[PDB]
Amino acid sequence: GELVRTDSPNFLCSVLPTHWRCNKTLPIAFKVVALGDVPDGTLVTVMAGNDENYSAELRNATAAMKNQVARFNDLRFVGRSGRGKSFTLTITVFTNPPQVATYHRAIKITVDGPREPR
DNA sequence: GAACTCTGTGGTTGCG
DNA sequence: CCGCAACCACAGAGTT
Repeated sequence: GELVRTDSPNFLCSVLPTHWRCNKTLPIAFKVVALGDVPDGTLVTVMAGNDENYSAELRNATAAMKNQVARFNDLRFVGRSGRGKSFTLTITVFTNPPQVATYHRAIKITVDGPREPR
């Protein structure tokens, strides 16, 4: 599906909603794509940091690279990012040595998530 | 049946 | 004083 470029010329990840509700399933399945070669089985995790929150509590943030793609099963953000602020996520691919791909200011996570005006 | 899970609406409220 | 954008609670309807 939709893909965005990361900090690294070797990895591309799915595009994430601009604003999403904590502990709620994502509208798409987050995936990480490897252009170079990554042997199957290789682990990939994702961390979501912020100026305020340092590494938001996540759910299901670890996947294994199957045929150049690490399909995350129902990844979820439990920690909030702070009024008006977003999460930058770090993609770490555990090959030797570990490679890293950062997806700057990707998604804001609030208790309500996007809501109809009042 | 109890105990979750999910998603929307209502009550509040600092900070512009 | 107004409102947005957040937080907190919890109701209703499904699930496990």
